Amino acid sequence: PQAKYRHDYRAPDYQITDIDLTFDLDAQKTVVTAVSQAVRHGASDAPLRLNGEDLKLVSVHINDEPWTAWKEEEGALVISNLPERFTLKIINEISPAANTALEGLYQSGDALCTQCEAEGFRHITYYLDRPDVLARFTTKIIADKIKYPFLLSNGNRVAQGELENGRHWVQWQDPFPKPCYLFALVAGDFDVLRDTFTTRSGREVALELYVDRGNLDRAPWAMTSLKNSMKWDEERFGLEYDLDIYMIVAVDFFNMGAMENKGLNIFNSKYVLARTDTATDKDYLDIERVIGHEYFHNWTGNRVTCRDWFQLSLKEGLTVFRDQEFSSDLGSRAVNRINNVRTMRGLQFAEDASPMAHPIRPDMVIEMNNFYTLTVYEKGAEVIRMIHTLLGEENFQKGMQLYFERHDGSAATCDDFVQAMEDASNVDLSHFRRWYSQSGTPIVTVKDDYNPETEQYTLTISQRTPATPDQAEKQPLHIPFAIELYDNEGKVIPLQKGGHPVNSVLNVTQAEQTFVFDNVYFQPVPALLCEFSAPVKLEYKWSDQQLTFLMRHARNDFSRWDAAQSLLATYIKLNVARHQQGQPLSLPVHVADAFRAVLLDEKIDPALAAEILTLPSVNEMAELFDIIDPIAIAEVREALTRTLATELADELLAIYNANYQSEYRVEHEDIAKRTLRNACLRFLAFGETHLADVLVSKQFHEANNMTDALAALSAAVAAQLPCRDALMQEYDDKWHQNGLVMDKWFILQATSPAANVLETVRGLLQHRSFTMSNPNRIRSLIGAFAGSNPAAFHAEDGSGYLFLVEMLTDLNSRNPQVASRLIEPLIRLKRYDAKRQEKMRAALEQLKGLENLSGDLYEKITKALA
Ligand SMILES: CCCCC[C@H](CC(=O)NO)C(=O)N[C@H](C(=O)N1CCC[C@H]1CO)C(C)C
Ligand code: NA
Ligand SMILES: [Zn+2]
Repeated sequence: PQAKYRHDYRAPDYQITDIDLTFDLDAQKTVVTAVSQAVRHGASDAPLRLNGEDLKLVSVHINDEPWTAWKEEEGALVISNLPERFTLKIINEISPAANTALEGLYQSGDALCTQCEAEGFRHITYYLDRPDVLARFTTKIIADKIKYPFLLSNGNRVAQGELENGRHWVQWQDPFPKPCYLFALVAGDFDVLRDTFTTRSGREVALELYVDRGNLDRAPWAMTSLKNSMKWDEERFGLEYDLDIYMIVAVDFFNMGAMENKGLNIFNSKYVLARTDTATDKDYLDIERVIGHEYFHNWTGNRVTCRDWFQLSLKEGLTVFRDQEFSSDLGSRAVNRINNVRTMRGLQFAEDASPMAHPIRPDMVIEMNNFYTLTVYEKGAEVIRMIHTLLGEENFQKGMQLYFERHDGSAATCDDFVQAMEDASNVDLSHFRRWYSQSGTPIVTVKDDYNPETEQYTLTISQRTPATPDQAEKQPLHIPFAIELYDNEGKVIPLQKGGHPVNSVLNVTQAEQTFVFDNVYFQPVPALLCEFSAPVKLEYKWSDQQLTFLMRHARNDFSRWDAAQSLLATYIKLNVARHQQGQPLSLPVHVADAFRAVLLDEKIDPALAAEILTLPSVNEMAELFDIIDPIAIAEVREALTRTLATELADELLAIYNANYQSEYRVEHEDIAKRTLRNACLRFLAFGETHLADVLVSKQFHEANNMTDALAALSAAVAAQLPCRDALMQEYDDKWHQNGLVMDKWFILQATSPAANVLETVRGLLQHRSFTMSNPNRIRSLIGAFAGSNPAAFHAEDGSGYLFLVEMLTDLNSRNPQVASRLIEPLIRLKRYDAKRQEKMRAALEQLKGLENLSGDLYEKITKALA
């Protein structure tokens, strides 16, 4: 299993311009006939080297001549002595039924469907499976009519027929040249929700959502979100859809969230199906964002694609930026930003310090499916956001316009995109490019000085990025460092120097620099790194009062939330050290009072209050520490919850009651009120036991929507309340036939604070709603245990590790992509104490020694054991 390197990129020796596919479909044996029009660009004597994996080759012809000058090697069909232009015809067989990895053509229940990204099409036929080869596809699909009455591929229907013996066929053509990773095929029996969207220029688009028979009741929100996405891309980016039909198919068996195949997106049904009794507000907004994301790819990914897979962030950073902007414009910008920042600081920063650390544009890759990462996606988006901060919206949209004008219809690089932005805007991004090539999280240290004699305020700012396992050398970045300065009354002080305004985005470009501001009439309280203006750790010595001041006065809701996080961080760290010495929680009264004030402030947006009243996750808390003590973190989180619930009990109950809503709606104001009310409930669950039990049980039984029901259920679990077992059993009895709804319950089981959680989780491997064959079930029971219950996962006896080894031993052979996401908690070993490291290292060594170790796991294990 050999690494590939970004610096080895070279243009292909051959292009394929047009490919005509025929599939004779059957679950046990599918026959694929692929006719490709090829053109040699390289040297006359260069062979054509086609990728192929797990294919039974039947025949190879070149301009209808059966070919002799070829050989099959590991992963390849190498064809020699070719003309400059020719027709390649390959026939091969594949077996969808055998495909447990869900890569290429496989079964999802009784349907047949595909996943081709990154390198899945080579599991369907021998091809130039690289994204700089763009070809016009036509696809003919032949199958049993009764089993597969819908035969779908990319584009428009151009032919159809019926055959003997109950078989029929449909042929598709997609006029836009595409890399094969955007190829899709679906065959099966579906219900279909049909609607239309008319673009601003008048193009009428047929919209078609394919779902399992009986799920039409759960389709309209996804349809609505598709229309919303299309309207927003027109309004915000000036982009219209480019075809006549937009098909989405919801499948139950899917490794990823969803996939942007041109005109034929395939979605994990988790990101399509919603009804108010099955899906929470969070599920609705996740459906919205994922529908949006895949739609947005139509331009940022499909009309301009990636030259090579090292450029993955070109499409994923930018499309995630777009989906954040969509969510943020339609809903709560603050809540979106807060949550994306929680992901960055609490999950992405952990990756960037891990053995799998990489730059957003990686340099070295063994298995490309391991690089669909928090770094490439979330940090990628923060990098795009920095360009947006640096340029402003108008210049940023100029750069988008120049990027498409230059690269529409082509496969481009990250560097191309930066250059478009630089050239359209006239902002120099030469230094900024280092964000693409350097891994690790910068640490920005800020000191300040106020000089009352000159009425000057000086910020002394320094940066450094620690070495990471992948890179021994680090250099300063171009860090956009947004500030705001507050006077004694909470009014913003104008930034100026030497009689001229100073932009509030400071260009932090050196290891150390000073910024001086004049006409500073009063010693300021600064708001620093406003709206998380760069993806960096900030070191500033905040007083508690400065932070509670920001919580009361800061102009941007994000700053209020961020000040609350810094206030809490001090006391989370305090109490973890106390826990380790056997001492109980200590919290100053004035800290509790700051959160009391948030609860009682009628002018604060309830969306914001809810977030201030949501404590950092155990993952976010881990980032605060040089060495992670997951048991101390978990216990402190609970103790803090309990302490706040006791101190704020009256106020909590008052606000809980005030935000009661008898109507359920999926509307942002309503969602914000529910989030507040349920943030209150979480604390109240940890108050006096009898009142808690009654309140929680009543909300579960009386809820008219899954948001409120699950919030109660989840609090019964979190607080180990008396009603917990009865409510958990009620939910199983009602919902066990519905895997998506049971995922929520598997997550609660996996994240339970109960002493016997591992025993329960193992027992649920045999539950009626669980199956090892379904990625969502795996992720919900097993992934949630390992990733979201680190206290149990990291049980001192090593039992969590042993359990993960067993599961991984199965998944390594069944579904390497799912296995590789699941191993991630084990690769963080060097963050833990020595005895945990020894046990985790022993587990990794066991997996290293597996017969038939997948490349997916091999890459991660080798980095971890280094
Ligand atoms: C809003 C965009 C996110 C959904 C889609 C992406 C895939 C993609 O980029 N499609 O264009 C995805 O699956 N992402 C992964 C993900 O969200 N997954 C993977 C398994 C299911 C789902 C939730 O964990 C992460 C972990 C990279
Ligand atoms: Na065929
Ligand atoms: Zn994407």
